[PDB]
Amino acid sequence: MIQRTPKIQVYSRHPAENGKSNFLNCYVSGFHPSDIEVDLLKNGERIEKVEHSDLSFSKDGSFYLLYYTEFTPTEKDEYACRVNHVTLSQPKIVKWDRDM
Repeated sequence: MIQRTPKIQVYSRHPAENGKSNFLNCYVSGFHPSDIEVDLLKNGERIEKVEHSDLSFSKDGSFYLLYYTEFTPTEKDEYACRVNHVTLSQPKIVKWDRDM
């Protein structure tokens, strides 16, 4: 058996073909086993509508998840990515740096 805790990166992107749209991204990478729970949060609350959830694996069996959806941030609102995995004794909350 092997277990590997995920790396978590939270950031925003605009698609080059539709610059006016902004996306909140949580990239959860290099994890094993594949069982996982991933949520985007707005002001501490789970975002129910996340339109894109792209999973893949590498040659050694590690998993990669890109979880993202369109959003319109404002200064007042805080966003985060919350991950639960067997390697974590408590849920991991990674806050979105509004400059990222």
